[PDB]
Amino acid sequence: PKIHYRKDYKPSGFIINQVTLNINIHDQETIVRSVLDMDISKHNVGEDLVFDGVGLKINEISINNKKLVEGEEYTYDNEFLTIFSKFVPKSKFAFSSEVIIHPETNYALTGLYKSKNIIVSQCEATGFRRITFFIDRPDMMAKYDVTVTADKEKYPVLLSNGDKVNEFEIPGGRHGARFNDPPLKPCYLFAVVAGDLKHLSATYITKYTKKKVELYVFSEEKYVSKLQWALECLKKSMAFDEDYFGLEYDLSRLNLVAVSDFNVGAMENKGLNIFNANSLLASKKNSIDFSYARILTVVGHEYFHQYTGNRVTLRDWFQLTLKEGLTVHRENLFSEEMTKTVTTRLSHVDLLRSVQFLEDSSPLSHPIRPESYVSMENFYTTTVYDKGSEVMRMYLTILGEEYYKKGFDIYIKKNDGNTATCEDFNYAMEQAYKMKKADNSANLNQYLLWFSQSGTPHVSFKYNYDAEKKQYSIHVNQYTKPDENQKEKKPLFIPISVGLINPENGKEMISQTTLELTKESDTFVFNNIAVKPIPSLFRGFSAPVYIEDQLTDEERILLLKYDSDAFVRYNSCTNIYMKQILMNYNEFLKAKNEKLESFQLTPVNAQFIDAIKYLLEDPHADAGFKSYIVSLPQDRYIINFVSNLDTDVLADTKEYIYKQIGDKLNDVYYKMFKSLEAKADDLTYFNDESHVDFDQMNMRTLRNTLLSLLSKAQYPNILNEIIEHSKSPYPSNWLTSLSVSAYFDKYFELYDKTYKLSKDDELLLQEWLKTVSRSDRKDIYEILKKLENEVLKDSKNPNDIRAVYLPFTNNLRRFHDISGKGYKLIAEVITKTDKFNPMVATQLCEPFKLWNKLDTKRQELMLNEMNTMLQEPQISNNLKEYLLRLTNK
Ligand SMILES: O=C(N[C@@H](C(=O)NO)c1ccc(-c2cc(F)c(F)c(F)c2)cc1)C1CCOCC1
Ligand SMILES: [Mg+2]
Ligand SMILES: [Mg+2]
Ligand SMILES: [Mg+2]
Ligand SMILES: [Mg+2]
Ligand SMILES: [Zn+2]
Repeated sequence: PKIHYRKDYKPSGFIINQVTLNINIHDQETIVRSVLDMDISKHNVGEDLVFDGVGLKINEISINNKKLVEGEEYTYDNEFLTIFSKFVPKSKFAFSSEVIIHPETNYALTGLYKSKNIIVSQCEATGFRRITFFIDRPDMMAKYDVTVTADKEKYPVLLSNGDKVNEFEIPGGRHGARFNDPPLKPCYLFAVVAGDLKHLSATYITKYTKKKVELYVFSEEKYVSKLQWALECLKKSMAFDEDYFGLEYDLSRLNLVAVSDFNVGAMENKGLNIFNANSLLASKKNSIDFSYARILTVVGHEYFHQYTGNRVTLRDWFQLTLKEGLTVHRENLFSEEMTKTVTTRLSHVDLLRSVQFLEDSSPLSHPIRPESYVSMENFYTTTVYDKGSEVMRMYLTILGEEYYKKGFDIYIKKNDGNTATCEDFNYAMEQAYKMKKADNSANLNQYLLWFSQSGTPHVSFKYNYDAEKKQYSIHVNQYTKPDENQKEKKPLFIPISVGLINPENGKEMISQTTLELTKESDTFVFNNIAVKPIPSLFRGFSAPVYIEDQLTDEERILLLKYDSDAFVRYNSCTNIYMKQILMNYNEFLKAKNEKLESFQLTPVNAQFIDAIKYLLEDPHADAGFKSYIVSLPQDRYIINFVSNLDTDVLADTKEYIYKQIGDKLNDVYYKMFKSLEAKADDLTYFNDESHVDFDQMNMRTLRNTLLSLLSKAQYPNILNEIIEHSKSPYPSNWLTSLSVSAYFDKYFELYDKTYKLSKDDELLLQEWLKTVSRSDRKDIYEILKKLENEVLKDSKNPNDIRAVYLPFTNNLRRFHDISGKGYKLIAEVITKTDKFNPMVATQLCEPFKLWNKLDTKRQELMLNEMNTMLQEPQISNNLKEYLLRLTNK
């Protein structure tokens, strides 16, 4: 079980300068011939030449056109090809090989595989070695010359990286295309695609050099009408990188390709980006609203990689967050600017503080730059991506836009065309910091702890105001809990964006201010503060931390109503909810533990409910924001605050609080649901696939949120509204009608209707599956069994499997049934999936991540299933490594 250590990085004893490939796709096998033009590096010490090569069938191998013979000159063990040093040349040489691989049966979707009728590759992180022999690490940079041949009727469209330089006919109904890609690249950016693809195309003219760039977006013929939004998003992405960062695309063509079978969202192969269909294809008739923001962010994300990851690449895989954290940060800047809605930033924070905070307090906790790995396929985590992005975003907060842009350009100009490490980025930012501080002794050495230290900091506050002195103080403390990675945690460089709100008129009392907390604690003093303020802390969520604001609910309400910052208003609301949840949770727990015949519950703060009404009734307030304030905090956010969480008692707690608020506000909810209809469901642009209105989508989100609240409440005659909603042309609406109808006798009527609307579009059917999976149904186990037998069957499509099972696992009452039947069901699915796709099997483990946070009976039930999975003789390396770490074994 080999463990790779970050401290152990050493350059290769070899160099690969040129790769020349011939990939010949046939009915039952694919033959791959490769010539590697190689050299001996300055670091060479006469070692054996060892290539990565996994699952390859050797037809022959040769060095300088002399055939090597197995046993005497090389060994191959299905993982490593070892050529004994005595047979390795001591200057430039050519290594060649011919191997056979089998994309048709490659269900793990790594290396070269078949997705429906499309042949496609996925080489990040170490999948290139599943295609041919190589020294498969990102610092082995080479030029590529790639020829693909295939049956012309089955596979008329052939793509790889670089320029297509020849197209030719082959006897027996075949044809070939040659692609030459002269700029150096790492092998994880190699891609090839063959299929009967249809496309939309456009020409983009770059801002400064005025280069013509051809843009192509591809899919199977059936879905070619779902490609338009993606092409628009690509145009938008190019413009943003030009306008914000001054960066233009350097190649003459960019291809985007949708495939049905994909382990993740998309992949940034140079000039040839490959997408999960659910993150590239949409139409207003056949997609829910979420698809539109999804496609925007994922097209943007892969485009921004062309600089951050492709032109500046990675020295080694421990630097992953350097390209992923930075590209998520660039993706988020882009998405905020395109959507112009405050909920975009809020949604990022909501994700981080639920899913990533849970990971960071689990046995899986790691820093954004880990010290070791076993499985690279297990390294692509919300910590590396989303905490990485918040760490990349803090540089912008600290430096401000002008010096951030200066520092970023330093990074690009200094590292363009090369590999890089996290230190290279910190160094570029540090140079800008020196300039900003007018102080060449200033440094960001402490900032590096954000890369190495695991766990979420807790930042807490105390205040003091002297009315005679007009002097205000904010005392701040930071603390990170020790974990298995560091016994002693050090203080971080924490930027705290703050305002001070005058509680009498709601106005700002100071200019924009970012406190730089660099010690365990500090006191920040403000003079000439005319009245005692309410502090507005961590505006924009300015650091990835647990915020303990120590404000009263009266103070939080004032901020919720009158503060200028969307995040602090949302966080203030969040904190009011959490105080209530923790209080009611323990009142319910106590009643349970003590077997009480009667007891009391503390009601929801009535002034809080008044503030929600006030905001809801304000026509100038944002519909997206409104949808957040009527929703309780995510279960996975709440669990970070409760030990031995009894999920039944939490379910009862949430139910009580929702009922309290609905008992006061349901008539308001209904009135709004009706008044929002005209603008929310406006059909003016329903047949214009390039017109996307994020505000209007937020109005639909608000309506569908309100409808859910009124349905759960059995508001008088709401079923009438539900039935009319099922007739809406928008899938977000008519799928909503299915899940809110769970509380009525018409659920299976709506089940059949919406199935019939969904079944003939692959992606829509998957959205229907999710809607069913997440339905609040007492018979949800019987329903899941029906989906398995009637719709899912033995599909190996990850989208299908994830759609059926993951939403169900968020069902607090049912997934966590005290019998353990839900844990048993998901473990059976994990073990089944692990036989053919270990990466997705590990994704399906996600519900188990919080296992040691639950009540002791459920900890035991979850642990039993994980140990049962660990005992399967045929368990994959991925799944074994993951469960071993998760169960602290
Ligand atoms: O699709 C996503 N991430 C991919 C990415 O960063 N694209 O630029 C991504 C790509 C490949 C992998 C990956 C890693 C492996 F080790 C592996 F075997 C594999 F098949 C894919 C994981 C995530 C996320 C979801 C969509 O928005 C971007 C984040
Ligand atoms: Mg094989
Ligand atoms: Mg422009
Ligand atoms: Mg994203
Ligand atoms: Mg299918
Ligand atoms: Zn990425």
